Amino acid sequence: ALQLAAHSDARSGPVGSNGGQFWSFRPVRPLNKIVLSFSGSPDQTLNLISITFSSNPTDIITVGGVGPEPLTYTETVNIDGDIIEISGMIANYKGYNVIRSIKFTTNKKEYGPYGANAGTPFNIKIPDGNKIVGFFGNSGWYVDAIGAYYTAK
Amino acid sequence: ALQLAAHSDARSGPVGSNGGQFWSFRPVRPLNKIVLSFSGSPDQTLNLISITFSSNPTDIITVGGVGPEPLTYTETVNIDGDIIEISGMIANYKGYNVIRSIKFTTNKKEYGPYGANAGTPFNIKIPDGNKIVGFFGNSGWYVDAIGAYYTAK
Amino acid sequence: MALQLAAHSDARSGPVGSNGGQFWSFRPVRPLNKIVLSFSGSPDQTLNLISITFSSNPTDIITVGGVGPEPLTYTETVNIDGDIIEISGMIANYKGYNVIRSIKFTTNKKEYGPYGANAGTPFNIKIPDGNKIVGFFGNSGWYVDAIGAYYTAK
Amino acid sequence: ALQLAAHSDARSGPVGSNGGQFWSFRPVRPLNKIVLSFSGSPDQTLNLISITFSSNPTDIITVGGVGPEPLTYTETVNIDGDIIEISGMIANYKGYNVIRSIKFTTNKKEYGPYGANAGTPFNIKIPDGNKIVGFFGNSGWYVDAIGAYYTAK
Repeated sequence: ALQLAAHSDARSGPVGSNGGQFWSFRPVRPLNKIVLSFSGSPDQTLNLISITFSSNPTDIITVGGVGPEPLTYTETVNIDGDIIEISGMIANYKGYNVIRSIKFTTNKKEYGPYGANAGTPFNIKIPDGNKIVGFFGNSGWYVDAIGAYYTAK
Repeated sequence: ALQLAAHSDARSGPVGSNGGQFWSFRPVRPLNKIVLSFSGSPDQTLNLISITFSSNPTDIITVGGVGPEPLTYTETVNIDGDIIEISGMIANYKGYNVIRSIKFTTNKKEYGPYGANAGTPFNIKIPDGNKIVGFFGNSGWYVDAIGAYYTAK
Repeated sequence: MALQLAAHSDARSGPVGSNGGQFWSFRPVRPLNKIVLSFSGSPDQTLNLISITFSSNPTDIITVGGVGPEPLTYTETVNIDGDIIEISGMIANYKGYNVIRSIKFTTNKKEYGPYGANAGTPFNIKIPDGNKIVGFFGNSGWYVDAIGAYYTAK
Repeated sequence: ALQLAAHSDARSGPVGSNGGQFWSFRPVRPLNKIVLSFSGSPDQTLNLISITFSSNPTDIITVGGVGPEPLTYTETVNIDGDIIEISGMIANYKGYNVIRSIKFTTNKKEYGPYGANAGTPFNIKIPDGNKIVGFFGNSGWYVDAIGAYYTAK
């Protein structure tokens, strides 16, 4: 049978730092929901612990949060349209450089920033006419690194 | 700590044919369940239409199965230990070369092959001492191509 | 502290073929303009693809396959004009291994090949419309076991 | 007709910043010669503009240096061993964040850092028992980002 070469989407990143596990999530249908969980609080500071990406109840991934630290705040966001860019801050949290804040931008609106403001900035940008269709990265107790899969609209 | 570059696991594959969408699923925790959905019937010929990979608990992906055709049979595979090899057959279906049967092999037990085991064979093997920790590929109405992410135990 | 502006990696198509001892990858900054195919055996009979040499002016070059003792007896020099859009060929058994045996390169206008032993299992590397192939990767040892391409929009 | 899945090596990185062109160089034999091309002068400021990686014999690639700025100094690094880590500094040059200095480290020797050793540090390390067998990144007039391919020794 003819081996008709199968394709893999281009990538941007990862940014952030090395973690114990590589992770990757590129669903067939567009991402429409993101759930972010933190420890701490606004009064002090929100420590990003995990992020959950979903396309529906049958397509979900959770990165970070494998540690014992109790979560104190979670927020569920509905993503309208295609993500086109993300940015955020990276900084040390209990001995590890991790993603500390994140902001998503689609062709419809902005979401965030969610997390702590301080540290080194990062941002994922793609060429004109493209959309982000998945994410990948490294994680452990926290979200250490993140990058995106993108393709032409 | 140090600003260490993040890593991406090695890949094996993909095998099969190009498809409309690229898909990827590499969860932090070990893949422990796989649900294969087909059309047709066991006493006749099973037609793989979609596959669902999951990791305990809230990590799941469903690839293929975007078309109309109703599901008439499903095979639930509960994985024990680390998958180290997968194999199966590729053959034409309603005008498309797609994965038609698949088998998963761990360190001590085998699961399958499930589906219509006839056509062009394939198998994903990895270096010894490694384990498969995720899968990626192409899909549309069906599962067009498949490959694996692996890393050392 | 410097902004971490995520760097990109081109999309891929493939690889097709079979697993091999070494992974190889060659994606030069400039266009891929010359490809040299090296074979063993006499061409008035049957040529066995042993290695491929990809290059890009002025001096970017890579040679994959050909690590073994088989001598090269014939070479084919393909001077690519334009952007490569697709490649194809055949995979067959050679001395116990499933390897790339023939290969054809296709740009927008003309096409080069196929060269080698055009017999066995066909493969085809096609990219989306408006894109071009800008590099190759694969597995190889004594022979060229597998190959794939990197592509990006024109 | 057996489709025995072909593999692709694990990756570390890339680090730095997005660039106009993606580049990749992973030769069959190990790397043994690296040429760093700079602008300016050793006594003043050394500006890394391009890098030439080489694996004897004939396997060579040059990334960065596509710009008009003339080279005025080069550092030839002959490595006789397996590279296990690289590191360096990133900092601005003509309005762009680029790789400014770089150091290569094998199982038993260090080479560098060569270039303007100032700015934001980067470290690409790999799991123990592995070796870097290739490099990839983005570049234009300069070397914007770099990452490595690695595999078990």
